[PDB]
Amino acid sequence: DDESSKPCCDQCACTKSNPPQCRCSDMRLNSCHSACKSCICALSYPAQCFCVDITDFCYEPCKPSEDDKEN
Repeated sequence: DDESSKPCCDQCACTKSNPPQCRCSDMRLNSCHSACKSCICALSYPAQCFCVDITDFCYEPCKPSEDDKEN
């Protein structure tokens, strides 16, 4: 029922490694969620944040619900 916490992604990227490394949702103009143990955040306005946590599959794009939304 809590599909709002489901981890997602936006800007995905992988580093040359073996296995390859992969961090995503690099920057955030607000804050993170419950999928970044090592998240950095600057309590300011406009707020600033980052997620250095890494995975091996790069989560899937965000913006649940239908498909696109803005464009």
